[PDB]
Amino acid sequence: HMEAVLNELVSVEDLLKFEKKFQSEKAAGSVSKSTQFEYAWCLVRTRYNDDIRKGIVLLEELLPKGSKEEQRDYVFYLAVGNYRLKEYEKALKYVRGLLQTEPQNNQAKELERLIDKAMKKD
Repeated sequence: HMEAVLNELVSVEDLLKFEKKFQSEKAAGSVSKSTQFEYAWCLVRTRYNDDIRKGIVLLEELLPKGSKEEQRDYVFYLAVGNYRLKEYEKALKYVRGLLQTEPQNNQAKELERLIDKAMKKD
C-alpha cells in the first residue's frame, strides 16, 4: 500500500515536470524526441484515460522518427498504454511483434502474461 502511495505521488510529480518541459520546448521550437518520449512515458502511467490516450498518440508520432532501438521501446510503451486502457488486442499485437524482434525481452513477455491473465480474470 505504501509502495503504491509512493508510486502515485511520484507519477504526478513526473507528469507535471515533463508536461512543463514538453510545453516549454514546444513554444520555443521543435520538441526533442527525448522530451516527447519522457512526457509520453509519464502520460501512459497517469490515472486519467485522456492522458494515457495522449501518451499513446505522442509515442505513435515518435515511431517513424526513432532509431531501431528507440522504436522497440516505443512499441513496448504503446503496449503498456493500450493495456491500461483495456485495449487488450492492440496491446497484444504490439507485444507479440516486439517478441519477434526482441526474443530475450522478458519484460515484454511478462507484459503479455499480464494481459492474458487480465483477460481471464477480469
